[PDB]
Amino acid sequence: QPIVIHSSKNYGFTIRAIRVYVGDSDIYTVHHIVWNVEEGSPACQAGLKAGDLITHINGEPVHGLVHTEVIELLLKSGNKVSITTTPFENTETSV
Amino acid sequence: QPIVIHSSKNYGFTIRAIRVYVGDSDIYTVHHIVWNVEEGSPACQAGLKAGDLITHINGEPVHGLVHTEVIELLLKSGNKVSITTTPFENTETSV
Repeated sequence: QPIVIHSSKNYGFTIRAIRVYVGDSDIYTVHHIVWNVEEGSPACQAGLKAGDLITHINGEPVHGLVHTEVIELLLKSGNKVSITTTPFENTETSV
Repeated sequence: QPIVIHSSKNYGFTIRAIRVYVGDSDIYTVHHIVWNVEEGSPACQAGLKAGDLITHINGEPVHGLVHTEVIELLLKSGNKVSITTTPFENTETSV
C-alpha cells in the first residue's frame, strides 16, 4: 500500500460503486470496488485485485465521491497512478 | 467446492447483502458476501473464506433472493450445510 501502477494508454481495470447492507436493515455504507482487472495489464502486473475496495487515489480520499468523480480522478492521473486499497471483509475484532 | 460445514446450533459466520451498481446508473446486482468467519468455528474448520460470495446453499442458487431469504435457506438446513462460494473474479474474454 499504496498500489503503484505504471502505464505506458490505460491502466487496465474497471470500478463500480457498491452499497453494503448490515443485516436485514435498509442501512448501508457506500464504497468503490475494483470490479475487474484485465490480465497482462499494468494494473494486473501491479497487483491490483478484483474485490479490492479503493480508499484513495494518488493520496486523495474517495470517501463521499460519486462514481463519475472517482473515474475523473483516475482519468486525470495520466501515466502513473497510486491506488490505496483495503480488504473487503470484516477487519474488526469483537471482544 | 462446495464448502461442507459440520455444525451442531451455529455455523460460525456472518453474511451481508451487497448491491453492485453498473456505471453511474441505478441498475444493480445483488451479492451475498461472507462478511466474517469466526475462528475455531465449524465454518473456520470447513475453510469458508471471508470476502467470498455465496452462490449456492445445498445446491440451490441464490440469484434473485434477498437477505432474509438466504437466511431462511441456512436455517432450514440441518447439521451439515454445503455452501458454494466464489471469489470476486470478473475477468472477460478479450481478443
